[PDB]
Amino acid sequence: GFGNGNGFG
Amino acid sequence: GFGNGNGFG
Amino acid sequence: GFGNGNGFG
Amino acid sequence: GFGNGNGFG
Amino acid sequence: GFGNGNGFG
Amino acid sequence: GFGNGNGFG
Amino acid sequence: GFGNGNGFG
Amino acid sequence: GFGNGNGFG
Amino acid sequence: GFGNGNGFG
Amino acid sequence: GFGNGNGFG
Amino acid sequence: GFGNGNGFG
Amino acid sequence: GFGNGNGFG
Amino acid sequence: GFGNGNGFG
Amino acid sequence: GFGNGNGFG
Amino acid sequence: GFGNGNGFG
Amino acid sequence: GFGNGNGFG
Amino acid sequence: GFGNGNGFG
Amino acid sequence: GFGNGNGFG
Amino acid sequence: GFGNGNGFG
Amino acid sequence: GFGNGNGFG
Amino acid sequence: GFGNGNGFG
Amino acid sequence: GFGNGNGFG
Repeated sequence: GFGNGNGFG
Repeated sequence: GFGNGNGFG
Repeated sequence: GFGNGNGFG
Repeated sequence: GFGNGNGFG
Repeated sequence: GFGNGNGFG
Repeated sequence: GFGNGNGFG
Repeated sequence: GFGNGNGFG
Repeated sequence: GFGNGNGFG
Repeated sequence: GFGNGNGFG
Repeated sequence: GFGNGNGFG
Repeated sequence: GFGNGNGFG
Repeated sequence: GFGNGNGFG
Repeated sequence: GFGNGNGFG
Repeated sequence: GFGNGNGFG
Repeated sequence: GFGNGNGFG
Repeated sequence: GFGNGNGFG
Repeated sequence: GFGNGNGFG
Repeated sequence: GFGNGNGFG
Repeated sequence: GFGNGNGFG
Repeated sequence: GFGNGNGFG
Repeated sequence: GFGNGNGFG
Repeated sequence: GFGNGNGFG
């Protein structure tokens, strides 16, 4: 899955 | 100063 | 910080 | 049934 | 996206 | 003043 | 990465 | 008479 | 079915 | 932006 | 859908 | 200042 | 949509 | 534009 | 049957 | 300092 | 797993 | 002075 | 951050 | 007599 | 675990 | 933290 903070670009 | 949502672990 | 499958048990 | 830690990937 | 003060034109 | 968009970073 | 008809055993 | 988990798109 | 990229335009 | 079809991961 | 830098002259 | 349509970012 | 003749079993 | 007949999948 | 007191982080 | 699992002797 | 003091960048 | 990375020792 | 007195201009 | 960058150390 | 009088400053 | 009194000026 994905971690705490997510920004894609 | 940083980008979109960041992973401060 | 940890991956998908994690079973301390 | 299963084991202790089953991360469905 | 865009960060601190901005200048293309 | 500076030129356009001179962000002190 | 799922597709249809995945009923976990 | 179906198996564990299957679904027809 | 389709997966997540579903913009035909 | 980029595409109308936008599905990540 | 028109991309970013279009500008019909 | 330059083309009829200008699209920034 | 589907092919006219279809036996699911 | 779009052609005469089209059958997304 | 284990350490006096443990931690996993 | 100490963090987390410090079951003391 | 961090020291008593951290100001995160 | 000091950046906020200050808990001591 | 920076030193307490700041002047870039 | 100086600019405004005056921290006094 | 440190001394009698400290100058935290 | 700067010894005796300084007539800053």
